[PDB]
Amino acid sequence: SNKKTKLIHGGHTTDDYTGAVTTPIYQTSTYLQDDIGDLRQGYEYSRTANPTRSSVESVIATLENGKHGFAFSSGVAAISAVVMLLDKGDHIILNSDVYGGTNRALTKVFTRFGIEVDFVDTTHTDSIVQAIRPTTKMLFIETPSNPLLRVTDIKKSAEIAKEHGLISVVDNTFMTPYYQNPLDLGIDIVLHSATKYLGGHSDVVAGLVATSDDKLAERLAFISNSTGGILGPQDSYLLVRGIKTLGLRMEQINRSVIEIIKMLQAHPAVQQVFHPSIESHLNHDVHMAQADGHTGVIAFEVKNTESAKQLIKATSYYTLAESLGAVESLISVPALMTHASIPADIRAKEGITDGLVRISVGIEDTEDLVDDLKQALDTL
Amino acid sequence: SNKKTKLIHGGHTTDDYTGAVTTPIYQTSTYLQDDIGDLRQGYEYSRTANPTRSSVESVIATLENGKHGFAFSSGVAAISAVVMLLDKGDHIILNSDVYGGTNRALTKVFTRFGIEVDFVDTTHTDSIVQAIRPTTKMLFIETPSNPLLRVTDIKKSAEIAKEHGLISVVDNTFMTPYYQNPLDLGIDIVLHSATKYLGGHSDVVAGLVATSDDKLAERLAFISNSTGGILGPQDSYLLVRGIKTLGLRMEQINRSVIEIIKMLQAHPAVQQVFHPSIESHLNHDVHMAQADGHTGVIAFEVKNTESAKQLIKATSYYTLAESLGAVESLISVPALMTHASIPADIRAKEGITDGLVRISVGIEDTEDLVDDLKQALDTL
Amino acid sequence: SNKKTKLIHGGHTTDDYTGAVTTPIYQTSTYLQDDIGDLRQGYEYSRTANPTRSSVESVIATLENGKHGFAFSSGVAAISAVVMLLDKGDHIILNSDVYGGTNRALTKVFTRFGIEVDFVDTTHTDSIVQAIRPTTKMLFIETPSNPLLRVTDIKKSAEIAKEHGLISVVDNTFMTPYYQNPLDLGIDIVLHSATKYLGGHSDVVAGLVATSDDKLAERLAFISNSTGGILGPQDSYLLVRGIKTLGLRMEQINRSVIEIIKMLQAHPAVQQVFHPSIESHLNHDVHMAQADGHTGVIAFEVKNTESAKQLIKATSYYTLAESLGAVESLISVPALMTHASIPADIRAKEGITDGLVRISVGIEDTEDLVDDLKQALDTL
Amino acid sequence: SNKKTKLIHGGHTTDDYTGAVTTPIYQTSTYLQDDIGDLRQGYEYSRTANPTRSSVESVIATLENGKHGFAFSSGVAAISAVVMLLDKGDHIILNSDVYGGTNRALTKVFTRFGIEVDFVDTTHTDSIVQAIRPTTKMLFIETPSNPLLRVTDIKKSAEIAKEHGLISVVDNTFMTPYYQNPLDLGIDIVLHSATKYLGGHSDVVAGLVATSDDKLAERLAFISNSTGGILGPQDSYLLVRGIKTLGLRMEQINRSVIEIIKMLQAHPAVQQVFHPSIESHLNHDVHMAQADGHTGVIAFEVKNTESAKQLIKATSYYTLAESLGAVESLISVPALMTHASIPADIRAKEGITDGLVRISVGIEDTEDLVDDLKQALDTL
Ligand SMILES: *Cc1c(COP(=O)(O)O)cnc(C)c1O
Ligand SMILES: *Cc1c(COP(=O)(O)O)cnc(C)c1O
Ligand SMILES: *Cc1c(COP(=O)(O)O)cnc(C)c1O
Ligand SMILES: *Cc1c(COP(=O)(O)O)cnc(C)c1O
Ligand code: NA
Ligand code: NA
Ligand code: NA
Ligand code: NA
Ligand code: NA
Ligand code: NA
Ligand code: NA
Ligand code: NA
Repeated sequence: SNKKTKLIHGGHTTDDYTGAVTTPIYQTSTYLQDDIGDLRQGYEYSRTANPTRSSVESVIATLENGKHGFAFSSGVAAISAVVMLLDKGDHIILNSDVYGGTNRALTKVFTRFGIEVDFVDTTHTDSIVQAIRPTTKMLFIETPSNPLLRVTDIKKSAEIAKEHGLISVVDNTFMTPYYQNPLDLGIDIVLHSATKYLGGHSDVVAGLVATSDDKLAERLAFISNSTGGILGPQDSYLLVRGIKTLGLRMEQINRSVIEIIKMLQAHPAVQQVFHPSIESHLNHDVHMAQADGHTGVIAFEVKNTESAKQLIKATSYYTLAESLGAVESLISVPALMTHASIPADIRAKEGITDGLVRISVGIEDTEDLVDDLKQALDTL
Repeated sequence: SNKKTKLIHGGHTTDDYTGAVTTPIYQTSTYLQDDIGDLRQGYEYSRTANPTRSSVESVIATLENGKHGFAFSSGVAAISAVVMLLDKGDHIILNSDVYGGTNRALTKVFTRFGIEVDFVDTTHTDSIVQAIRPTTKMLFIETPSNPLLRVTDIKKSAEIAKEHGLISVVDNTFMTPYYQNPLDLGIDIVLHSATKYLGGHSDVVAGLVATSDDKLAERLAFISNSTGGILGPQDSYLLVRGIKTLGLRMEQINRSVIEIIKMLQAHPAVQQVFHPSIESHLNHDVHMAQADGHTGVIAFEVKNTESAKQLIKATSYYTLAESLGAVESLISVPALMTHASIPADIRAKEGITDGLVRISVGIEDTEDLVDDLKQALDTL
Repeated sequence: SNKKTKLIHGGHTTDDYTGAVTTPIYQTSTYLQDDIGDLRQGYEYSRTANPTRSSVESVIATLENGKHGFAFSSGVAAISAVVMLLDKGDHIILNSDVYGGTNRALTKVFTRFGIEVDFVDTTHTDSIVQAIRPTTKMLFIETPSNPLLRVTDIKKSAEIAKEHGLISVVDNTFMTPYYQNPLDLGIDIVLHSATKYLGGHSDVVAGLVATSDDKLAERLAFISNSTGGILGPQDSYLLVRGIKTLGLRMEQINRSVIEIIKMLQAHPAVQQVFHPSIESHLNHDVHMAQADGHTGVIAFEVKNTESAKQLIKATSYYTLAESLGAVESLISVPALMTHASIPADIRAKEGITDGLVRISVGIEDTEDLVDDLKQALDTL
Repeated sequence: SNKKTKLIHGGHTTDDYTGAVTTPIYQTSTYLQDDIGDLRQGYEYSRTANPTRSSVESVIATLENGKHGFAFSSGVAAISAVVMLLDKGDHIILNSDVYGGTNRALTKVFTRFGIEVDFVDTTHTDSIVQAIRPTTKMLFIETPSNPLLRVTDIKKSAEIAKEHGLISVVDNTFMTPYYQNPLDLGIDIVLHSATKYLGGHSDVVAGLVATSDDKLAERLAFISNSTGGILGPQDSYLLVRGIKTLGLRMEQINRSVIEIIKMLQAHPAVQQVFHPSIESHLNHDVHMAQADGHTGVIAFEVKNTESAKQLIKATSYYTLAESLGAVESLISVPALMTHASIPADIRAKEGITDGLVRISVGIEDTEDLVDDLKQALDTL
């Protein structure tokens, strides 16, 4: 029924054989056949299918209201599998500020195989319509994006993609299926880096893909089985386990996010704040219309690099590390950690200033997170 | 010094911090940084590098006398990573009977990205010289091959590849680094499905790649980090653990292989036997010159399909399952399980007759394996 | 600072060596010594100490405001270790309705070793004072108890134990350290079956013990190392991981508990309800004074056995299984599952009627749990 | 049939449900019941029984030709469980040089519970007959013992135990079931620290117990379920996995042991050598009669402490660590590491001289181990 119940009871995460209330870990590569071609439960070779991986695939298919799930060894392996639905000469549209690893994959790997890439500002969906070529086959959208949390209208992107015969894809990592369900809005394929919120505990690298389209699912299964970027059984088990508390974790994160944003907007040492919950944020009404909560990623401007580093050193509960979606609150400086190969002038033009801080809110006590960050800002 | 010692002490498989005599399992995605960019031990994000995966990478680099190791989520993910060293328009030569999954990957995935594929009979290396085009960039060799155990001259293939400016690659799965070291013979890249002998226990799906070439290693690392088919830490740990007994397991397997072949050649219900240890086998002297033991895969002909199935049902210690390299002895019928989409007439022409049986010898007692298979053959 | 923050940042759960933000899994039995007796980080043999187990021990010591933690292979192994602080001839006082496994251990195992056991109704603490003999050495209290949730005054029990020279022990399983901290009230030893709420996910069997007493800690460490009921590293890791969400899970559980109790008290098919939050419950004010939340275990009476079974069959979200503290809501019938060896007449006298149902509230949506149970009760 | 085959195919180590060729890891605490008391496959609570633990229990029962297996969280937890078959006032006979942890348990823990302990030199079995009291209930034998490898006649001990109504117990750790089967010789209970050879890889702490006696098995199961020192599922899985190569590992170890002993006996810097394979060793013919191979533990005398430490520093392939039975060869000095609390004069009297070295032979190449140790001895 309701979402928190669906997280516990949706998907197949018990053992039919023994009744075990958690998914067994099938640390196995192959399976006894009673006769040639006769499989007991449909398993014959773990790269093709493994029952622990099937459990996590059924969870992601259920949570996104799809019919088919796929579990990959990382988020970028999920993205690579989806991009391999195309051939040389095909063209894909992505939002201009897509995740750095996606950018790297498309422009440094798949362009050598004749995939053509166009980055457009999808916050205005008519941009997509202008960029469509006769060879365009895929539309790939992240919303909200990193690190400035730009919002793209999912339902209009789905309509444009249907009209022009495109496979539509949404990277739903930042929102999770708890708050945003692209397949319900007409999107063909939804994917996640489960390394972040879904696993939730900073201890699994994994990607997840869901679809409702039988034929796209067939093509994805073929690509998974031939290029072999499969998630292993132990990581599948830890993913299933982490997803159980997704609802609780996202709601705690959202409570802290609201309070932290009030604090950041009131503080003298903070300039602009980027987050889709701010009413002045571009496409705020679009976000509210397609999601019913918020990501825990917030970006905000302090004066300069030295202020950003002082902020990191003065906080007690914000940890300096890469990734996001942990139970710990994480802090980072994009201009130094993810955008440092961009020339400084272009960085400044795109909004990645030297004092742009990104925090990923965790599940610590709201008042501790607000107070800690405020007292650190006070030292500037 | 000697090989069995190198299996135990080669590579880095202890913990420098606590002294733990086995590699810790770093079930983690990210790492504390003391200052922005300052990494304690060089780790920052597990997709890029994880200390358990690094341990298994150092083992495979040591065992193959290379300098760089890479661990992938499966054998075909290793092969896909290596093939992505090429661009559209590039051409690769493979042996004609390469593994079915490699065939599938090249001709159903990478040809859609403009990679051109030519299959040649590499048992005569001048075949390679005839097939070389101006666009050829890679030579990819399995030796011995599946299921007829055709042998290709590794050192001459390396020389041809150097002469014509080609990246040379050997799939060394069947022999393992215990018996055959392609990098010592001039090959650029060696790879393995560690799902088979290296893991040794039918419980990990994994691929491993080693090279001595700094720049190829750089390109492989970039591809691994951008397409993300990484082996997880638990599977890396189980791989490191399984490799410890590789020498013992391969020597037991080889003792049984010799005795089983004597039995098969003497038996009236058995026609041809395929294995590189038979002196009448094509390129037997080449195999003896580049390897110092034998794979545990044997193929042999019985009369027909019904005889093959009766053989499977009458054996007590040969298990019907896919894969090879287990501690259990495995049995299968290629014409029904791996080549069943080939038309029957072409199957017969290539040697995949309806009574072709493939066994993968395990580590059971030699006399039990010989006696069990002989008494099963006696029922024909 | 606050409890939800302490759950994330208390204890040592990162790797000092690599910076990994989660505790490495030291799947290892022994450790390199640089010289005889010179240990790198103090480890020499995993039964004596293992770094993953040390991580979970430091978490439980921190959460209970103790100084020493101990991790055992199960809750009853923790209890057995604590009972082995006594000698033959020593006498221990327990509350009369202590957990069945504790009862079994004391009266069927440790009485054969000369430990003398007296069960008393500790809801009136002067009962304890009457039962104290010259040979009494230990006072062992569960509060609240199973399945009728009887409450015992912890601080008065601690005072009585100090006055008469007794080791005081509280089984704090039902409340968890999130809501009740016996060591803060003068108790010598606190213990838990971490199989329940602390692990939280129905996937680890484990016990945890904390103390602030150096000499009791020394004796516990000696007993642990000599009788060897240690928790393994993988289970320690999963425990540390599950504890991160303890605060979120307990607060969700408490919201549902309050609403479910309102429903149960209003329903015509339900007679008595047992839970310390009910103001008419014995020692309700004592519970409120020593805890600041509630267990998720509730017991209530329906008419008879057939009604209880119909209740189980009509619910969609209450699962029939043993244990408690899962993310799933669990349901059971004590008279049939935990007290079925007691004669029926004594069962009825102690309150374990044939229609006594026990539910363990999970983290599903509150409205789904209330509605599901109410509609099941309506079918009676 | 033969032993190496039995290691692969004995016991239940596949999944009946999916056909998985390895035992699934049931990381679970509890199990769905279809109706109250109706268990799908007999499981209801993992402390009582877990399917991965059952798999390893069936392996040890098969390998020792028993009917019931039990898996404990460590070797000393297995020993404690067996000792808890007795009551206060009962008396147990052990060999005088029993393992230090067993000694510690009996004389520092179980004597406080009224168990009476007598240590006797069981190398002459009439010693046992002299020590039998009217209260004696158990005879507990290690053969061969640590560190001087004293041999006790198992079959005569079984006969004495039957004659006088005693439970007979053999700690079979050093020999493993591959070479010595006490239950075949009339012993009631056999136990192992699986931390050593059975796991084989220095990565599991575990104990294993087998018996053929239904009523002793019932009592052991009750003790296991009430005191709760159970092995966890991941450690059970790693045990099952390690046991597969036990035969191969023990045979390699035995080849190296024979050659190393020839070298040690010829070397001028080495005085006495202790190992049951030496024909002048006490009860050599008894060992040959009850076992058909040898332990990998060897002890030998050098001049003094400084020589022992120089030996440790000069070896390349002998690792200084505690435990034994690894794939790595291990070295230690008992007088400094296991007997350092004994006064020096009593140490010298019992044979634990300051230059007594103990090595545990691993599976490195025989010639490397012989040459390395000989060249280290040459530096004295
Ligand atoms: C509640 C629930 C649903 C509801 O799905 P929606 O389409 O979001 O309404 C589905 N499956 C399960 C198992 C549920 O518990
Ligand atoms: C024995 C040994 C070697 C030997 O390497 P080769 O090139 O095969 O001679 C290398 N490394 C280690 C750790 C060894 O033990
Ligand atoms: C908040 C916090 C505490 C506070 O402990 P109390 O005694 O409950 O106030 C202790 N340790 C850590 C790491 C904390 O974050
Ligand atoms: C070979 C074998 C046996 C033989 O047992 P013994 O009593 O030692 O002869 C038993 N079980 C299995 C499964 C075997 O393979
Ligand atoms: Na992929
Ligand atoms: Na659709
Ligand atoms: Na790959
Ligand atoms: Na080279
Ligand atoms: Na214990
Ligand atoms: Na105190
Ligand atoms: Na025990
Ligand atoms: Na017997």
